[PDB]
Amino acid sequence: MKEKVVSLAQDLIRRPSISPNDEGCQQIIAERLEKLGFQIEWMPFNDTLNLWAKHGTSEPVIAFAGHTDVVPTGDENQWSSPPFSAEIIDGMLYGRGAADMKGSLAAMIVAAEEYVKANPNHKGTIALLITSDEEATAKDGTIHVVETLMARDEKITYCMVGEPSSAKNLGDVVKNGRRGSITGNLYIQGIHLAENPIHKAALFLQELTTYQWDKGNEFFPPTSLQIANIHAGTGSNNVIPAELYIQFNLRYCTEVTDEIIKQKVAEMLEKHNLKYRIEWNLSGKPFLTKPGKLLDSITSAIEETIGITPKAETGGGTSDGRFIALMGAEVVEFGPLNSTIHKVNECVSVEDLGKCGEIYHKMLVNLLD
Amino acid sequence: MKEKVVSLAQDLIRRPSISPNDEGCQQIIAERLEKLGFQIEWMPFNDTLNLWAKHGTSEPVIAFAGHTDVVPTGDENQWSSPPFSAEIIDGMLYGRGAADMKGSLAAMIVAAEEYVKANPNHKGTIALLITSDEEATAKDGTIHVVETLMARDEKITYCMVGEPSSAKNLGDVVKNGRRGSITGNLYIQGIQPHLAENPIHKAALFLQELTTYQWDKGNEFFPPTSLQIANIHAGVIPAELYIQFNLRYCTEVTDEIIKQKVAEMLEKHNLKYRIEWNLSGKPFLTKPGKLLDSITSAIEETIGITPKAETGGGTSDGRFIALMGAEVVEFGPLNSTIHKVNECVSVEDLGKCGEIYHKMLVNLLD
Ligand SMILES: [Zn+2]
Ligand SMILES: [Zn+2]
Repeated sequence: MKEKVVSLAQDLIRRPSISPNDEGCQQIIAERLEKLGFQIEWMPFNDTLNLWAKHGTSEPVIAFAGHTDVVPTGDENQWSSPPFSAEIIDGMLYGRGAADMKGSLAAMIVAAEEYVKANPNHKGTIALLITSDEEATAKDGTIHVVETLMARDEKITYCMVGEPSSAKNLGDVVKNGRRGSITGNLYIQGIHLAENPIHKAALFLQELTTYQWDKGNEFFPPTSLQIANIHAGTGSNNVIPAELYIQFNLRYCTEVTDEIIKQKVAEMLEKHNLKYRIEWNLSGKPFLTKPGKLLDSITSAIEETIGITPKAETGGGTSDGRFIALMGAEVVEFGPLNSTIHKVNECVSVEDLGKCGEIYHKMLVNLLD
Repeated sequence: MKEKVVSLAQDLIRRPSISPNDEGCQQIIAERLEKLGFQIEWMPFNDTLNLWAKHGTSEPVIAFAGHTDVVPTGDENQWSSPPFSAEIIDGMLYGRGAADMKGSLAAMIVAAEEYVKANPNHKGTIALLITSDEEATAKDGTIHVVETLMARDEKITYCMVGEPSSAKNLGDVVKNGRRGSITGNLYIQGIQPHLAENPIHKAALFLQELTTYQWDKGNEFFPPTSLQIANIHAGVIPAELYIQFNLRYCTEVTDEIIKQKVAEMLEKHNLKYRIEWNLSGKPFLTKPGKLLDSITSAIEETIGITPKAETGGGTSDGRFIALMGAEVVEFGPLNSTIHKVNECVSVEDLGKCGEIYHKMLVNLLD
């Protein structure tokens, strides 16, 4: 599997897919999958390309998720190997996206291809969910795919996000949780003395910024809140404003839900007698994948392939996992060393990419058979 | 009086002096006053023209103040007589600024002139302070004149502001006080488990207090000091919270008390901040005495009624002129039709205003 993985990784690295421009990465991938009888669906939105490709006719649905976009290179003259050459030196594959995450994307694709080729009538559904914008504004990427699937009640049961998870040695870390994000765009209307609506708003703001959402848990720090924006008045003096806008964001853990958060904020506003409107913008749900089928399939795949037991951690780097978690899928993340991601001279071990393909493949085996 | 006043009114109304555009109004006025021996001093600033005309040298310095600027007319369609014609229909003079306040400005100028003519060696100083921007920003208008004056230690003893004060009948109301005005521009700095010491939280406590604190509950002559928030804006950056607020304050507090109390509230929450205060006016209250008598008696003499002295209602540069420490009163025509289509004023009332302002001068100086 090494050479297949490496060859696909180089192919992708050679395509300079700075977000959100895919530069034909997904076209190469769809061409190899379609050839093997995967059903291909394109889900573009604005300037972002998204691919949803699947093989199978039943549950469980196992999605491999990743992105073809890469961050900018910076000064290409400060690279020892040109960033889109995909040079291999001393078993190290150099290039922007080598680690984050074209090498592990290639490994997930090759693993999926080999499993399907070997088992044309396999149980469940093996899917790839590939976006061209994880790294930038990312409003039109995985979130678009997930809203499309949800709109038509299509399910994903399990998801492996192939973001580079490993800290010091291949296999040493699997990510098994991420925080959610929700933004409140609050508009307080209508703005004797204690009845002033700016006073009632300030009463609200004081309760909001000292309310204890949770203490967190063993796996997450406590839910945090940011007041991102306060705006009343158009800039004219001696004119009382009609509206007071407050934008706040929570990065939240599994101790609370979007519904608890919405309800607490509604209660607080009612308690302080405020009239208002609010537009809520949910940017993903937290997840925490506990011991079970999904965590065990990837843990055992790593143990049996390279003889290391991963530690399960939450957070660190970024991923689209919280978007996928919006659908109720159970999510984990695994892939190669992340120390060089987003830096000059990004690289990845070619041997590790071969082992990653074996690992992804064995996870499919463990999760279906 | 009447003809003289209504002829000058008409002249002024026919210039469409939307603020800060004087449209030659003050040139007219300066011309006339020049002829009778008034020293003319122009004090333009930016796009605003201001006139400072004095006759005489010594105290008491008595100033008639008002403005040549006028608010916009709307579609000249809806006006039964053209806005800047100044036609007299059925004893009513129609025109934008007929009531606010070219009519009474005309009256004040005529009285000043007639008094100087008749008393060329009079004691004291008769002045006129006129701006082409009272109705808009007005940081370029009367305050600039006053600033200039204070700077040279020039003073005004008494001031009559010709804003239209009468409610139902000419002469029924004189304004003898206004509240002061001060704006604070506040920037709270460093706003970005142990949640209560977060700056945003502390800033919220401060905002709670600022928006409900009771500065005073007025007194016999004023309503209470009010605070209004004008702007609140915030949103790794030099993250500050900007709060702009205004106080309209009575004699129960001063600018220094306001400043000192806001500072205490901030310091109580250990807030890092900077603040710039802009004091535009002080309150004034002219109690019974020489000034208030002179205008009270002037109205009684001319009309046979006695005005009620009131504080507030409409607007004026009075609070701005109170900064000099001048005693200030305001009197003028019926206000009901100001800032509206078909603005007009009684030509009979205009003539009477002239007599009124003229008697007030006589009363004050003799
Ligand atoms: Zn990535
Ligand atoms: Zn006026």
